[PDB]
Amino acid sequence: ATLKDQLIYNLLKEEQTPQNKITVVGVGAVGMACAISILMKDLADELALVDVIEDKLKGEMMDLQHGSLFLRTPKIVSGKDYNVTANSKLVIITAGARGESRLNLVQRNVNIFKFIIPNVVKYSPNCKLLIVSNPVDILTYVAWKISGFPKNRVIGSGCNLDSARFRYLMGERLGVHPLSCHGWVLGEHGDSSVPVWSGMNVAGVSLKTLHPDLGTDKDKEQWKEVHKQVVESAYEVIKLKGYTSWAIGLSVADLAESIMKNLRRVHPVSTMIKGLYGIKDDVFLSVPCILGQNGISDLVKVTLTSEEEARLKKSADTLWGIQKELQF
Amino acid sequence: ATLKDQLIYNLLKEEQTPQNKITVVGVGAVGMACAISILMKDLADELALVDVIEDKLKGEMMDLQHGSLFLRTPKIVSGKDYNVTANSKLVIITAGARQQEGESRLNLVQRNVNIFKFIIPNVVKYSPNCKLLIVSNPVDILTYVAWKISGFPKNRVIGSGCNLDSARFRYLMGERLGVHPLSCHGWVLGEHGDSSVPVWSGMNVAGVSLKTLHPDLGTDKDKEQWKEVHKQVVESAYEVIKLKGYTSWAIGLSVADLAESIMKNLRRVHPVSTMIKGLYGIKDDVFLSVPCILGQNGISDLVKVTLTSEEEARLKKSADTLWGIQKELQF
Amino acid sequence: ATLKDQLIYNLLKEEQTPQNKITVVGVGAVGMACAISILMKDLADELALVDVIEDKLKGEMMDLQHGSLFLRTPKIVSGKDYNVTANSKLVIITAGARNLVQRNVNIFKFIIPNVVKYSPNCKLLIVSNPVDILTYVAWKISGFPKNRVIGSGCNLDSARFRYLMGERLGVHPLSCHGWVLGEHGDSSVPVWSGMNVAGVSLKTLHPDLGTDKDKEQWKEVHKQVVESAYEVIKLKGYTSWAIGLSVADLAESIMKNLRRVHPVSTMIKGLYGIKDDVFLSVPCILGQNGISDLVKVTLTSEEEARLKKSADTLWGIQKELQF
Amino acid sequence: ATLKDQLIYNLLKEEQTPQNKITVVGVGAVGMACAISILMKDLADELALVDVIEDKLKGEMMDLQHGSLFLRTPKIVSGKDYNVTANSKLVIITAGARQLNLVQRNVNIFKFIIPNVVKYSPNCKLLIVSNPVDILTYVAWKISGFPKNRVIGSGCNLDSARFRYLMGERLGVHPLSCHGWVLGEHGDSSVPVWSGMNVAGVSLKTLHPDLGTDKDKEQWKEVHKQVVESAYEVIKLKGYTSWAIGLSVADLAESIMKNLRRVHPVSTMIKGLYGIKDDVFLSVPCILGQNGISDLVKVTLTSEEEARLKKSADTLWGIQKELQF
Ligand SMILES: NC(=O)c1ccc[n+]([C@@H]2O[C@H](COP(=O)([O-])OP(=O)(O)OC[C@H]3O[C@@H](n4cnc5c(N)ncnc54)[C@H](O)[C@@H]3O)[C@@H](O)[C@H]2O)c1
Ligand SMILES: NC(=O)c1ccc[n+]([C@@H]2O[C@H](COP(=O)([O-])OP(=O)(O)OC[C@H]3O[C@@H](n4cnc5c(N)ncnc54)[C@H](O)[C@@H]3O)[C@@H](O)[C@H]2O)c1
Ligand SMILES: NC(=O)c1ccc[n+]([C@@H]2O[C@H](COP(=O)([O-])OP(=O)(O)OC[C@H]3O[C@@H](n4cnc5c(N)ncnc54)[C@H](O)[C@@H]3O)[C@@H](O)[C@H]2O)c1
Ligand SMILES: NC(=O)c1ccc[n+]([C@@H]2O[C@H](COP(=O)([O-])OP(=O)(O)OC[C@H]3O[C@@H](n4cnc5c(N)ncnc54)[C@H](O)[C@@H]3O)[C@@H](O)[C@H]2O)c1
Ligand SMILES: O=C1C[C@](c2ccsc2)(c2cccc(Nc3ccc(F)cc3)n2)NC(=O)[C@H]1Sc1ccccc1Cl
Ligand SMILES: O=C1C[C@](c2ccsc2)(c2cccc(Nc3ccc(F)cc3)n2)NC(=O)[C@H]1Sc1ccccc1Cl
Repeated sequence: ATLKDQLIYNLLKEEQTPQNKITVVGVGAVGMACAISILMKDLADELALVDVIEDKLKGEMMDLQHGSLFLRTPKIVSGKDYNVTANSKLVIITAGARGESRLNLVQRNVNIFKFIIPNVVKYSPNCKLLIVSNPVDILTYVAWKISGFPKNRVIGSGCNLDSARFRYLMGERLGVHPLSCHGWVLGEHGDSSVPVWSGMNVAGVSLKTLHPDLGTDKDKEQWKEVHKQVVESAYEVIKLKGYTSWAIGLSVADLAESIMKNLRRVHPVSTMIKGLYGIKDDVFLSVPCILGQNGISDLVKVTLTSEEEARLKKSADTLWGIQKELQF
Repeated sequence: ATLKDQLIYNLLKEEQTPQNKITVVGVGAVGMACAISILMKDLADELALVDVIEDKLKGEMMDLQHGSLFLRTPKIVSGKDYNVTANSKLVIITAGARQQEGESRLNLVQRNVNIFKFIIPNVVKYSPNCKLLIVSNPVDILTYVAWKISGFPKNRVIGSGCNLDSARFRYLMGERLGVHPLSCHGWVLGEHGDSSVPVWSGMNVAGVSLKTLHPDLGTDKDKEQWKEVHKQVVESAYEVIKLKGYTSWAIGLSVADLAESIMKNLRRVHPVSTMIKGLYGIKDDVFLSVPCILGQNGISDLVKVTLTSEEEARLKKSADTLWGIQKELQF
Repeated sequence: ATLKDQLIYNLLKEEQTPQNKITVVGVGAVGMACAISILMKDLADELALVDVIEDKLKGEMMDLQHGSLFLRTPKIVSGKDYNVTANSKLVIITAGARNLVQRNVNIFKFIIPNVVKYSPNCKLLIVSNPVDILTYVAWKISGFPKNRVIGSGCNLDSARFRYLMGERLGVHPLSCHGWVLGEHGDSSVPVWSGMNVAGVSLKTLHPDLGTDKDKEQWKEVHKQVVESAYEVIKLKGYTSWAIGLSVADLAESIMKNLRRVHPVSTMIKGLYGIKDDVFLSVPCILGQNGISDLVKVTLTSEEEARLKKSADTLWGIQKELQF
Repeated sequence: ATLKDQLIYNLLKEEQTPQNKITVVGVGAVGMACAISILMKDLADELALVDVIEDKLKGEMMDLQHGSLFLRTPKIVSGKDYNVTANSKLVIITAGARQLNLVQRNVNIFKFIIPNVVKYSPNCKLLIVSNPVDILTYVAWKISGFPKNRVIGSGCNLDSARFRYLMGERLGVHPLSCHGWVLGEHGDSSVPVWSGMNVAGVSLKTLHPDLGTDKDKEQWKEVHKQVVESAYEVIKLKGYTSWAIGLSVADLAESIMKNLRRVHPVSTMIKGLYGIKDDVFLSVPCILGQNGISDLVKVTLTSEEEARLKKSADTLWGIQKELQF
């Protein structure tokens, strides 16, 4: 006859599995920004956090739990052991560590993924994996290989942020909200991204039709500088604050909304492009994909120029060059 | 002319005054948590950021701007100069470094008072009709400091106070009962932090007084040890500092809740630090948390809580202690 | 090859099922208000609409569908056949007469079996009046465990009370706490004991609260809750917005498994000396399994007698019903 | 002392003018759908409702007020007198009755409303929903004396939303990712812009040159025919349209109230574009901010699409010239 017993009469002890659970692996700057954005978008009924730094993991879990009054996510759990991640609909991988080269980081992150992915598959075999950790294009393949999951359930963040940055920069130039400034950045994430000028428009008005020299070395207004700013801005943010968190966190939560709510919205995400643009290797690049409750259900076939297809093909060859030497 | 001129025809390029602007002073862990929580709640049509560290300031602003597509705040500005804060409806002060395990309360006071001596006048200059929401610690002491420097009426000088303390309390209360913190009512008042007062009489679930059902609630004679719920509020705060070095998300979410009541003129009750001269035998200019009605004018009214002799004494002790520090402050 | 096949390359087409399906039965004023409220709150990935009038049903579905760009619900279906309601998490019954019992029992004789058929693990949410009797009618026919059979009850009555309380105190209803229990409508019970703002008891500050002795006439606040229902019906012809919003609020707690306390009509048999199978409003913890738990309110001898009276009156009607 | 005084200590007894006030004129099915959507989107701090039928008006005000606990708009008001509408940022006109005859009928109604709206909210943005929207936006503009930026019509925002829903249903994609612009005269004379129809920036006309032509194998012209055919179908099936228009008005209200600077196909003064030299209000993509229509998107139209806008303008002016104010 405790206070709970005097106040509450129990009708059932029938404990059930979470219906719309999400897991964030890596409680670093990126992962925590993904965690807060998801929590504030009301996408999960349960949020699980995983990391190797036990103390930092407990602290972040508690800090999010103390905001439970202001949230609509009734359960916030964490732990080093992946048993906490059981029955997750979506698993977001952000684990890693932000002079070093890009090749040095690959096998370094592959060894990390060699533990995470099996443990994720163990407790959540029917989940959708959203890979954020860089190189995202390579690590999405790495995860797809180790998991043995079909292509659709292995999604890479890719150029979702690149396009968001593009649409914002396009928006500032024209003085219009990014929501109404349409433009697509595809292929390899980072420096090797492809700005698809043909699709760059405002209210169905192709900016290439009005300005035929758009995104060329000829261009009077030099619109190619907008894409140059997409790569520059990212480097600038690291030079100014040392890392990125908010923008990536928001972009990930948008992808989470499409998947969790089965919206069938189009996003520039990393999927296997094998069979397209003369690519025959098992490589992942960003193309606009249809995101639903089972991940990439479909992908949009973008008509590109010979110069744009070659850019994707070069990226595809370079990524496979690193992939064929990888140990699994 | 140019692509912009060929694509878009202009009807006017006039006025451009902010209707629902918010400023965040101090782009640290707490300041940035307030910012993201505010942006994701669609409370501002303009967000401004201020800080002494130019690099971090520019970096944080850009990181927010790059996420614009997933937000409804069409303008994010930042600067060391306070011209960027002009016409704010609400200014949040999260400036000044967090308390070092080495430094004490009095050391944190003196340091943050010197900081405020230049923040508050500059905030007032560009936003003379704004609401000041003080977060920087010791929140109670600094809400008084802000009030004195600004020359603003009591209503427009609000301190975060016990909003977080009560939020932690309702979470813990909910965890024990298997109920959502929204349905678990409990108020933590007075001095924010270690000296906070849990009001056991107001502890309820669906109007049912927990103290009426369980008279031993709050007392040391409690077999269920419910007094540990308030001890855990204090313990958890210290624990998060030991575990991750600071607190950001919890305070960021509670400040956004306060901002929501102000910006939308909701008139919801919140445990926030306000001028308590006239209540509980207090005769000095001390700012302690009591349930306040928050709207477009900040604190329009406050709720008179029936405290027990013991609960009253703790409020009086904090008032006597805080006035002791405040009476020896140079302006 | 079509323009679709040329634009979109498919990976998988096997029609995936909804994970958060909600069904609304009766596309009347109430049903449609529930629908829009549920849609504007992003609670469903699929919305199902059922009505005997096929023309109004098709139009209501179409009108909602044309606003899909502003909503986050990718699929909105409708039909006379309950096959369109297959695998719903929550089913809302708003179908019925705006004697009032007799016809609605005959309606539920067809509705309830057809719902259970296509959605056996769903939570039933009864709105149709007399809500307290029809929740029993729905529970009786379904054979569902009492936790999965919920009635709107006094959630709206408590909403109206907190609005009036708020208007009187100049405070938002969110910060004005008060509970209206028992029967929905006239026989409802205001729990003055629990009526508060910021934990401060109004009955402690104003002992006359609820009595006829009361100079401030706070007993009128509860009478106004009853008055307003009839008043809106007289002025407008019916009530829709308020019930729609309250139903969506319950839907949010059930769908998101929040575990928030709500005054909803439940099997109160076992408490307050009640022995008959009657559904009356008491504070309930709502989640993914419906009413998982119940809040035992400390009631006065007057309040407790009012619920037993409600129980005896309702059962008196319930025993005379033919199933 | 009263219970209120014993419980609450006052610091200042207010009162400030409403900061984000919205007014809805006409508490019919359209206006009440605009009301619930605005409320559920947290766009206003004050909502004012105005109508001639006092009984319906008080009943609707009370119903919304009873759900205040589930809303974030602390003040809902109503009245026959326009004093309840004072200091509004946006005033929405939905006054009329479902359906030259209907024009002059609604002109006479507007002849009273607009002056009363201007008297209490002279700095407000006017949003016209009442049909014929393109003609009644002109009527309101001339009566108000407001500059063209503060006089907006719902126009083809709903026509585009319907097009995007149908487009999305065909392709199995969300209407958010299906982009299509329906411009000009709202209703029967609406103009679909095929050159702008796209998914992920991929022009559907470029891949399928038969798009929007008679020789179309997939008959995409029927998508636009279904846009206008849907309106009549809903009218025939349930007697009126409410939910779809309410949501689209809330969308416009969001862009205005939050100064988003988003692009919407709304009815505006088109004198000077596509060979139109008359004072007519036609739908084109507009930037919607705090000052209403600040700018507009100059859509590249084919001579057939251009001629259709001219034909709309000619028919509208024919009606507009025969009106008495
Ligand atoms: N795809 C994109 O668009 C995009 C954008 C920005 C950042 N990123 C990437 O996000 C990643 C992380 O960034 P960050 O700022 O959060 O780094 P961080 O150093 O702040 O945090 C990384 C976390 O990973 C954890 N971790 C390392 N090994 C682990 C393991 N075996 N198991 C569990 N956790 C482990 C660390 O403990 C650490 O907490 C980087 O790789 C970065 O490149 C991707
Ligand atoms: N009221 C509460 O419940 C509560 C909860 C947690 C933290 N806090 C308080 O919030 C404050 C900050 O927390 P933090 O973790 O973000 O510290 P922080 O060191 O991470 O950030 C502080 C920021 O203030 C900036 N700053 C310093 N001097 C400044 C000046 N003169 N003008 C403008 N900006 C200046 C710093 O550059 C820094 O960005 C602390 O005082 C802390 O105690 C209050
Ligand atoms: N619980 C509450 O708080 C509350 C509040 C207000 C109204 N109500 C009740 O809700 C009910 C309906 O309200 P209303 O205003 O929408 O009335 P309404 O007449 O406008 O709507 C009733 C609808 O039910 C349909 N219907 C009738 N029989 C049906 C059947 N066998 N299957 C499917 N659909 C059927 C009708 O065609 C009609 O569309 C009434 O009983 C009313 O009293 C309850
Ligand atoms: N632009 C669009 O996309 C679109 C779509 C659908 C409907 N509509 C239009 O919206 C209008 C209204 O639709 P409805 O179904 O709500 O009509 P309704 O019959 O349901 O009610 C209209 C209201 O206008 C009121 N009204 C009449 N004269 C008034 C006056 N002088 N002052 C204040 N109120 C007055 C009536 O009293 C009535 O309540 C119609 O003209 C209709 O054509 C526009
Ligand atoms: O991919 C990342 C990680 C990175 C980054 C990577 C290359 S430049 C910036 C990031 C985050 C945290 C640490 C680092 N470290 C780092 C910086 C420069 C470098 F050359 C190697 C490592 N980088 N920051 C980012 O915002 C994103 S998006 C991005 C990056 C480049 C071009 C265009 C875009 Cl849309
Ligand atoms: O007031 C703060 C700042 C603080 C803090 C202060 C005292 S214990 C924790 C915080 C933030 C950043 C740094 C520090 N460090 C610090 C703490 C105590 C000390 F003595 C020296 C340094 N503290 N963290 C917090 O969560 C909040 S809320 C809180 C604090 C104590 C009890 C109950 C509550 Cl709801």
